[PDB]
Amino acid sequence: ERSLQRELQQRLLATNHQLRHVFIEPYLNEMERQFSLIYDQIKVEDISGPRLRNTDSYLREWRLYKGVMADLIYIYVGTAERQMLIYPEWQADADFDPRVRPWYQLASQHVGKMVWTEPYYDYTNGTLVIALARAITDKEGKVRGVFAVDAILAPFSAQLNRQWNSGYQMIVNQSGKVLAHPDPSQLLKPMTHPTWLSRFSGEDGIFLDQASRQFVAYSRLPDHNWVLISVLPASSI
Amino acid sequence: ERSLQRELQQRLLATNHQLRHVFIEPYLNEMERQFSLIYDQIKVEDISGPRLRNTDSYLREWRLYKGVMADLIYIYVGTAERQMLIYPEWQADADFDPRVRPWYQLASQHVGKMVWTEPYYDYTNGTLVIALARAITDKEGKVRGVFAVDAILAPFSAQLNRQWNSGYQMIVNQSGKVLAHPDPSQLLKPMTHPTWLSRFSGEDGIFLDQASRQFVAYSRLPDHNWVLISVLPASSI
Ligand code: PRO
Ligand code: PRO
Repeated sequence: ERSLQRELQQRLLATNHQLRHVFIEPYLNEMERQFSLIYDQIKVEDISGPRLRNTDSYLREWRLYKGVMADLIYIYVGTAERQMLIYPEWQADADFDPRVRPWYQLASQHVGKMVWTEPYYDYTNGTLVIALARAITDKEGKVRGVFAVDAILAPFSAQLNRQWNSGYQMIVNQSGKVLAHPDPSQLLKPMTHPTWLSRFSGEDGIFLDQASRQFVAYSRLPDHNWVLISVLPASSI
Repeated sequence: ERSLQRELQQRLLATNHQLRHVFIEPYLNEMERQFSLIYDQIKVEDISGPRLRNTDSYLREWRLYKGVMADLIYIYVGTAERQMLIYPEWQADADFDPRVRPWYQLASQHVGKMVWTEPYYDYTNGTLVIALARAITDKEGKVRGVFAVDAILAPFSAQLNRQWNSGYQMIVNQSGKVLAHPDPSQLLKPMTHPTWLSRFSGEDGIFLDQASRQFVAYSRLPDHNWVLISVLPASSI
């Protein structure tokens, strides 16, 4: 009868918790651990000076890291000396100032930790991206530079949604922008049902969107201000 | 001249360290963290008794986990009451005793920690596999059961070797059996050049196999008794 929608919501919610707990959180945690391992290989002295030293070394490293972190688009460091080192090849103007860019700014105002930006447009070719960034420092809080990676979580998104026919799984940020989704063309754009943000009450839950006839389970991520959404259209086997 | 082989070995060694440090160790660490998250969801009471309770729940969980841990073949628990719960579907004899199997035995003699077996043959269909296992306990060291996963690291192996044309990357265990390799048919079998085990001096190094004209870099893994081998045939661009 209608108890079908009972077991169905509790299952959709259980799958959302399990996916969050054993896939999403371990995936992000490793990516951020790998980020910190790359970051710790960076010596301030190589980048607090007018010219960059030992760059051939970091670009050799970064090419290798990108080769196994499939969500990454660029790995780079901008410096307070307006230097910019980047793999792969990226060109910018001479009016380009790294220090004014959102990854540089967010990282500077949270020294000692990494931080994820809102989606923003690449300075040169305009592409939507998201950055994870951390400030490089030297002494009494002198920010000599900022290390960051541009990412588009399409590989992550595909693995999240691999086993999911019928439903789909998405992740949204604090403002409803799509961090992960089965369709690459929706990434980093606003979510399709913005009213859902006001239904994400508490750390998790389930509800039914009578407007789009979709069951919606949601779980909040602990260390990031994001929400995992499991969606099951009332079109169901 | 011959200084080509100089920069070449130091580069092959540098790539081996970087791959070990930023890919292999974070990959294994997440897999073992995900293992422990699955393991901690297991309540002794469900499995220290003649019959298993709430099995529909664990098989619902395990199907989901397998769906995102691509190296896994089976997820299971055997009990000291000779019960066996397993996803996906696995049949055995009535002469099957989990307690005598290598994952059960290794896990029982290292309670409180996880452990990787040597490669061994599936009881029923004979297939070569490797297991990660941990004992489930209750009080003064009563081993009520053992939780374990069968794995074949082909997905891991493909990601390790994705970016590598020219050379290849492999991982061997304490006894030279192949844990990871570009060719799936070599997995879990003895390495092709067993003499290399005696050249893996110390925590890392490089040497040249004059017999197979291959440069060989090696790095030992910290928390596992294994070796990462980067091989570059003297056939080179
Ligand atoms: O647009 C930016 O600010 C960053 C810099 C490197 C690539 N994208
Ligand atoms: O052969 C064994 O012992 C294990 C048990 C489950 C599947 N393979």
